[PDB]
Amino acid sequence: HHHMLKDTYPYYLANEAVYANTDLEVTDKFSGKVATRVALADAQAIDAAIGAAVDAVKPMRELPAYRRQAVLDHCVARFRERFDELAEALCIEAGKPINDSRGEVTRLIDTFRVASEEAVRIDGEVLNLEISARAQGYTGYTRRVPIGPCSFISPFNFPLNLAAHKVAPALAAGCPFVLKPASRTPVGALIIAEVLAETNLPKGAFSVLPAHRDGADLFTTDERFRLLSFTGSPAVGWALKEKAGKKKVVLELGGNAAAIVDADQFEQLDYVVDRLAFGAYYQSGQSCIGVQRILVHASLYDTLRDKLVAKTRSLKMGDPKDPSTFVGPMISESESRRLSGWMDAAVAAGAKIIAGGKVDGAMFEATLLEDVGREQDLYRKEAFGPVAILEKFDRFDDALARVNDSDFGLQAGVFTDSLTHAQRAWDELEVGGVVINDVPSFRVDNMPYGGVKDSGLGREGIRYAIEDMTEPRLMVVRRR
Amino acid sequence: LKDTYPYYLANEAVYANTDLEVTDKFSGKVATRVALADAQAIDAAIGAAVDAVKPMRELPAYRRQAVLDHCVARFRERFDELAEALCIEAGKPINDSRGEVTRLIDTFRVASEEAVRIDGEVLNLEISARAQGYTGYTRRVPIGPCSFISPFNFPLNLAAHKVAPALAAGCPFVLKPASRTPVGALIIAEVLAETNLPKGAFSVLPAHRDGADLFTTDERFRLLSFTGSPAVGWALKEKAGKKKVVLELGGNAAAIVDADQFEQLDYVVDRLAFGAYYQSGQSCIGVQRILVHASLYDTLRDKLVAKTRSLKMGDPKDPSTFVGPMISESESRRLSGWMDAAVAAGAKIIAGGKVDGAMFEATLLEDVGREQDLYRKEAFGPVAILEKFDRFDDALARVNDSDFGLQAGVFTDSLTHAQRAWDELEVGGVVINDVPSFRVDNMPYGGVKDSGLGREGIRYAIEDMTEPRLMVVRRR
Amino acid sequence: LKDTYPYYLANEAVYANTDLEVTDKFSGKVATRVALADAQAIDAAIGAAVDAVKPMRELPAYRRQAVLDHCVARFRERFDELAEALCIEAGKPINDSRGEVTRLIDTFRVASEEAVRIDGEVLNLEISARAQGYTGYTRRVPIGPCSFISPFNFPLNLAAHKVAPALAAGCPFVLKPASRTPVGALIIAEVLAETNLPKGAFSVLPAHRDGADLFTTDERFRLLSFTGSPAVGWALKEKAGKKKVVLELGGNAAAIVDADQFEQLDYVVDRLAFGAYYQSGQSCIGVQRILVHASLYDTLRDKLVAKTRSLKMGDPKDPSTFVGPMISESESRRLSGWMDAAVAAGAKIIAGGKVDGAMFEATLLEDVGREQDLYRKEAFGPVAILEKFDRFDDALARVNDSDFGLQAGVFTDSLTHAQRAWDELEVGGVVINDVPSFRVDNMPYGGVKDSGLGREGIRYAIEDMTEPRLMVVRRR
Amino acid sequence: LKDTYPYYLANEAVYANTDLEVTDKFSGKVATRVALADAQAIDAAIGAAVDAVKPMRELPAYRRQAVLDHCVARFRERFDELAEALCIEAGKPINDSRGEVTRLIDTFRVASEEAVRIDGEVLNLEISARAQGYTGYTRRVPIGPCSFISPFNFPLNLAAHKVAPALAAGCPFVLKPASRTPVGALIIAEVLAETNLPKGAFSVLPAHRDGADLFTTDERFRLLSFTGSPAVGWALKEKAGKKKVVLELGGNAAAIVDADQFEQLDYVVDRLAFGAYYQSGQSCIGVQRILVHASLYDTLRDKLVAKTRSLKMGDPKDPSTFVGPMISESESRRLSGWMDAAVAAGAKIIAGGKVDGAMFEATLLEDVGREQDLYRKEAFGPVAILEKFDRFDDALARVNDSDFGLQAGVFTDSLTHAQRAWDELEVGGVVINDVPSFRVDNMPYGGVKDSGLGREGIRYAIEDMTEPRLMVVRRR
Ligand SMILES: NC(=O)C1=CN([C@@H]2O[C@H](COP(=O)(O)OP(=O)(O)OC[C@H]3O[C@@H](n4cnc5c(N)ncnc54)[C@H](OP(=O)(O)O)[C@@H]3O)[C@@H](O)[C@H]2O)C=CC1
Ligand SMILES: NC(=O)C1=CN([C@@H]2O[C@H](COP(=O)(O)OP(=O)(O)OC[C@H]3O[C@@H](n4cnc5c(N)ncnc54)[C@H](OP(=O)(O)O)[C@@H]3O)[C@@H](O)[C@H]2O)C=CC1
Ligand SMILES: [Mg+2]
Repeated sequence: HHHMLKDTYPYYLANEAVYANTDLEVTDKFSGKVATRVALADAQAIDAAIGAAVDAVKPMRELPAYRRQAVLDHCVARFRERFDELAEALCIEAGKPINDSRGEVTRLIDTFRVASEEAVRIDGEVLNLEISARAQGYTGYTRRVPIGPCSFISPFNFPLNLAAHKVAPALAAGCPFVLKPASRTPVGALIIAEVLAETNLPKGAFSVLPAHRDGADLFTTDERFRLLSFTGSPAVGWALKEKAGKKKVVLELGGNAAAIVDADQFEQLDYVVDRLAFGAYYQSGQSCIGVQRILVHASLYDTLRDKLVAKTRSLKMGDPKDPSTFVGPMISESESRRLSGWMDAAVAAGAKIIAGGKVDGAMFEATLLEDVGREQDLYRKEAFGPVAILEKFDRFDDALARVNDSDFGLQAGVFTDSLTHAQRAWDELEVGGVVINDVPSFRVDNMPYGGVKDSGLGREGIRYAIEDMTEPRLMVVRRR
Repeated sequence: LKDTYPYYLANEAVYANTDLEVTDKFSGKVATRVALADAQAIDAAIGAAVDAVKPMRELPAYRRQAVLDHCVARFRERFDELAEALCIEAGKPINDSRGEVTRLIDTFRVASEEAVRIDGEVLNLEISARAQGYTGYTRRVPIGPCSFISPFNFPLNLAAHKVAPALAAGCPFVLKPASRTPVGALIIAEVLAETNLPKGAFSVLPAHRDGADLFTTDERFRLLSFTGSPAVGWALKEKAGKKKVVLELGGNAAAIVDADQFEQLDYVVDRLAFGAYYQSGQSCIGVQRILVHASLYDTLRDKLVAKTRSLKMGDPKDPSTFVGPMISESESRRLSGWMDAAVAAGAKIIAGGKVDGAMFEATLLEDVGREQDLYRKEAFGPVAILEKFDRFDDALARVNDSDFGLQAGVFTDSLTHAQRAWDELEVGGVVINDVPSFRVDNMPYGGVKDSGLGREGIRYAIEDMTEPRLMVVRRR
Repeated sequence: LKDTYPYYLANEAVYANTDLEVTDKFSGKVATRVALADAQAIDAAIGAAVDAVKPMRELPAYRRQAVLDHCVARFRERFDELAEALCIEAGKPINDSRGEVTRLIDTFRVASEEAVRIDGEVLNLEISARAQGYTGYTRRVPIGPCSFISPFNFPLNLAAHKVAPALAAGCPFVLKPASRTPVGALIIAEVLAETNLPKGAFSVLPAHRDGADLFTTDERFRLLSFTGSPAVGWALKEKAGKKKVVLELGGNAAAIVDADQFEQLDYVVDRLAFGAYYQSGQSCIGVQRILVHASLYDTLRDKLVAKTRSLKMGDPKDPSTFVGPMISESESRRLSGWMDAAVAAGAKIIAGGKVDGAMFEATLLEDVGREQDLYRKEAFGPVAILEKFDRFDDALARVNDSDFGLQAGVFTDSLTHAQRAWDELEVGGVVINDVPSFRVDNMPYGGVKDSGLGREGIRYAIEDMTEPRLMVVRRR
Repeated sequence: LKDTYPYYLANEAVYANTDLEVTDKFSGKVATRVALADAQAIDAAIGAAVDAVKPMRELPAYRRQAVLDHCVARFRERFDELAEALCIEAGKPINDSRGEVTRLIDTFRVASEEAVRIDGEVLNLEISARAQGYTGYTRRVPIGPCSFISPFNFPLNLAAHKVAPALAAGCPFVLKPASRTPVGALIIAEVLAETNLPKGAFSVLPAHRDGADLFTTDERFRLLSFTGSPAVGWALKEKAGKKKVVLELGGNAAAIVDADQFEQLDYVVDRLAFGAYYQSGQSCIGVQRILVHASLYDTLRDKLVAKTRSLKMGDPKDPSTFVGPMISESESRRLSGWMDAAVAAGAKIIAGGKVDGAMFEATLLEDVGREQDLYRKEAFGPVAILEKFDRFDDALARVNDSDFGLQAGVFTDSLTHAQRAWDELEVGGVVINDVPSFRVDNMPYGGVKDSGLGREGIRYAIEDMTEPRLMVVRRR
């Protein structure tokens, strides 16, 4: 350990640091103390950033692929150099257990490395257009042109890697961008910005501007932005789509992800239980694909329940700086009170707490319930905390229907060795991604990732983000 | 035309009323009457589309293909009927109407081919030790019920660019054609009704814009795909709610004639006259602005004035007619007013200029200021403007001097200039050695800036009408 | 059958002689006589193919498609003629002959679709400062004249897998069908002669192997694509010279029945009988070896013995015949000799076993030693061997215990076992939940080890029948 | 250079002997001595490769990438050592030796990128009712042990174009470098020996052609990939047996200068001189023939004569040297004999023309008859021929007037002419606005006609070093 968190941070306006004020206090989410103060961007700074992004469109578009790759490679190298600094910043400002903070910094590097690879292979097509006599002598050629200035909004819980899934493809694609990180967790994004400020990018290629939601209207409504890409809560995301105007909108939202445990899993129950506990309680359940609902075949239910109760009770809660901590604080006392209120309501309606259940401020222990009615808020809304619900099924198709019994559809997991059941799940689960033999909580950063129903609109993963951040431009050549 | 047409509700002909009168756009007389859908019928169609989602999703690729092949065969069989219906209800010259029916067949044939090759990917996910043992598999799943809205000017082929990919992708859909030209869509519906598609796979429902709110707002639709005016399309995007939105809109397309074109001027002029005046300029990629290098401007002008004056205006049923009626006297009046204002501000009519009701002759102007409505707004009529340039980059800048960006054309033999145009023209498509008005129905097609959001062409519409669904398999 | 057939030399029928007698493979009587091409005719065909290279290359994609579509339509109209000819000259049961004609049509249909989507790539080449300003563009150019050799058992469809992609790719070709079954190829040629292909686009020339050296050695062919026995194919590769060589050969295909299959044994047994005995085992992916988990062996054995005994042997013109004659008495003698040797070494015939001329009953043995010719060589007749395993990995190793590697089948519901089989089976294709005998005509298809070199299936044949041609453009 | 180098047998350095002397190609003195592999060592290497097939196949993609990344990092650290070794053993001017080390790194970097994206396809197989319920999944499986042979002139980068894709694809390989230039390959081997690759993943074995039969004939190799002279490559294809063969050979590359190039002549002349005389013309895409439009022939000739005469010849250790020694006096004598014959038949030397041992001046000739050896065979030395044309199609015909077809270059700004050249030049690659001598290491690269069979460039080499393995899954 060597402490590198600064007492103050600037924001980044058109690639350069501005120590405009110290008005945004960032707390340590475990101690509650102010850990650092960062510059808060007002609407004039946001407007200036957008104008600079417009001016950077042509210089960014003209940057050759290998230069964009070199920028991304510089980031990769510097993130590796500053690995412990990034991990500690994440631990402090998100209250994220240090082991898992280190894991997210590894993902940040992974995401930029995928972007570095994809930056030099944004290919096009030579299209046969001679499909009829009228088109004799015509040929098509395609390319992907950067869409223009992009507006990026990211959430508190994976602040490094979810910013990376917008920033890194934008650089690969050649788009200027303005990123607004979560005000509770801005420091990681500002370290990313400091690293980018070391590169030769054209001025206006990027701004990173902390701003509260109530001062952030221009990120959605300014017509100079050609894309809004938002990662955050469904309630916010769908509201911003309505206000976005002409720009393209990409939404990465939330859900109440389910895992199914099939009848053939007896011999690997310890593996299953370990992955269920990871998915339900990693980062205290503050994951957009955290396991919230667990559907277990009746033949295995009692044995799995005993094992999962024991595993859940074994998880260490406490200071996220402690490398033995698995369950750190929830992001605020108000979020803990929201979830504990839903838990109380489920219990009042007949549910039973079978592991955990103690809440002390933002310290919510890993908690497991059964007999939760499907009508309950704890069942149907996004828990976003260290609570999971255990339920029983007989017929695989009933398990699938109950996974789908939701407003949401981000990912689902199925522990099965049956080809028939895996195929049926792929056919029938209305989700962005179906995970076989692991929890829905799995993501690798090159894969297409996103939700359907109320959980999203579009996909991230570097290739898919590049597609959204570019416009195809066809050239038709006529030969006579 | 038949005396009356039904609408199609969940694959079924319903003779609900005869309330929508469709006029012959040349004679002005009522040519047919068709059933007008009310909100109850639209709601029932949407509910039926929801119930058809699973049966459509389960329809095998080769059966979706067979449905598309049946349409192709019947459109060939009914070619003259379709072309004459187009001629009547759109006032479209019969030669151009036949051209559109040929394209209707082309569009469905591309869809037939694409229906059986909606492939996915086996993705390497082992990019780090954490992901050892994981593999990805992808497929495209139908997005769900689709809402389709189409315009008056290509009533068969632009409906086809939504209907045919929806069938290939496995989506139920509800199509609202233009009230001025609904018969083509209703003949497409009649042919689809012959097939064994599951009930609720399709509805085709005439409705006026003021009775069509549910096509935009109903949350059971997962996609709205709109083809029509920019003013309407951007307004509907604001009201669509959660659904995906695809927009195919309009523009003021330009053609550049480079300094190396002197020996090809007769070809260039023929294509300019085609692009500016085909279907009386009622094309979303009609040539509206012509930028010509100063070195050959005067020769091109003489030839283009002569060509424009040679174009025959009159009854669209006459095969010799090139310029038929505009869609209404009010649209002709709108364009004539813009022309008058440009002349009042200093422009000069150098060919044509006579307007009589909806009969607007092929017209060419010079000295149109770039601030004029005739320059900047979508003319959608048989008027083109001619202007001069010296430097190629100035021509490119002036093409881009617009709210719009659908397609642009560049007549050049210079690799350097073609490459520069591809780099710099902010449009969906750049056409080299033909006008921007060229489209072949498999190509990616659409606009940027105020001209659109997304692409049509069968492959690209299938992408919008499906959701990727990843399956990650972990081996331990 | 007509009394005589011509051969086709540079698109035209030539009734050169009646020197090749084609027998009815069930009655033994001469059914027709066809013209036999000598080396002078083969040489002339090659020269004509060279002269047709440029006109074939300049044929637009939609014209190549139209040629293929004409074949599809005419094969449909001549369906019964084609099936009856195949039934007579191959002794193929009429139901399976009709099934092959359907495949012939489907193979040409896939080629028709692919003919208009032979796309290329726009490649980013700016991977370093040295390559700043360079871009790559690719296309596929026809490779040139192609030499095609096809076998007796699927004479229509295996010719189609060379002819149809050649037409889609723009290659002139010269096809030598099997002398035992040349008529189907000559009907295909007659249909092609109705199209307006440039003269020299195709020749179809019956010739015996000992008069066929030019098909391998002539340097004017740029590709030899051979479907036939491994002994011949590997020997032709050695003699081919500079040309590209594609080989589609044979094997001793295996099916594994996993421990989880008890509830679907009737399905498994039905597919095993189909794969082992369809066309009397005269299939390059016929089931020859059946490995069954010990826990299910006795139940499957009883069901498979009963199923095998139920198969009707006899006249292939009878639609109830499943087991028709083998292609000749000499081939029946070959297989009967291997069967006798296996029994002498301890094997047991548990169903069938009677041989009378070319009429070889559907036959099942157990206790066949892995050293036996019946185990290790290509049976190509209505014999299958049944063996037992305990460990899934042992089953996989025993599938691989072979010179060959075309396809293998695994009946399993285990993801773990399906994945392991995909990892470990050294074959071109692994079929899960069906026999190795399955093929659909768009899929990549071929062998590794001694079973082949390269892949057919339309897309993959087009790749072999074309050369990529890169255009690098430098901007500075 | 070190005093001695070992060879690498199954990943390990073996100082077996010092029997292969490597000379400094400028001084002629022995610069180092390396271990020469005999048949026993080659056979041991092949057996070890066979044993490494399964461990190499099971290496996860990210581990193969890490191996490649280790190579990139160490090549950067050892950049000067690699460049000096190449300068000495090939006589390659130090500036250009440094350039080839940069290419070595670039080639491994492309391979590192491609190693983690060897994706497959999820194929729709439901193209007919018979195939209802079937789906296809593909993967690329390493082909097995690969035999690699590389030439003297780009010994680092051409070894890299085999070694790096083999590692990305998961194939064990045995590489035989050119005996005249083995040190660079042995440094690559030393770096690979630092990685944790399974034993038998690689061997690098110097051996003379007369002791190298097993590299072509041993049946345990599944692929021979040969880069070298056409006379050798086509001969090895005849002897290869069943294995797949890939050939990267030579040619007599041409550059066309079109009529529109007057304002660019200094750029054109600089690139022509570079392409003709880089590494003293010892390049498989060196410019040998220069076709110039009559309208600017005299001006180009004057400029190219002056540029050619300005090139500095001498010690390749001097950074100012561009024309170093040819690889041997025997090769110099070969080319000077062809030059003498051309002059005796009427050609004129207009620049250079003098030869002193292996020091052959940059030399330009006119009036070389198309029949001459200097015109038609591969010069592989610092000689270029200048000729005149009036019609672009005639220039294209004359480029094609050759046994060869690797790459051609065309300096033109005409879209029409660039398209015609892409249509008509029978070469692997057409370069627009640069010489045929351009290559970037990700692009598809290779020859047609006598110049090659197949393509290198990382993606394309991976395709040849893998077999597709289809998994068909049936759902009922
Ligand atoms: N990008 C493309 O592919 C093309 C685009 N176009 C564009 O189409 C326009 C010309 O067509 P036009 O028919 O006049 O266009 P409109 O925008 O006037 O109408 C198009 C369609 O939208 C419907 N519509 C209009 N307002 C609403 C509303 N509030 N809610 C629901 N539906 C509504 C119309 O209904 P109704 O008329 O029945 O009331 C009609 O079906 C031009 O701008 C042209 O560029 C044309 C061809 C090609
Ligand atoms: N991979 C695949 O797609 C398939 C492969 N096969 C394989 O085909 C074989 C059965 O067919 P079959 O006809 O008996 O095979 P053969 O190898 O006996 O004959 C195949 C073709 O090759 C010709 N031929 C044989 N020797 C030569 C030669 N020296 N030069 C030129 N041509 C020659 C034959 O001519 P002719 O007979 O006229 O003398 C015939 O046209 C089996 O091994 C089977 O596995 C079958 C079907 C599918
Ligand atoms: Mg600290």
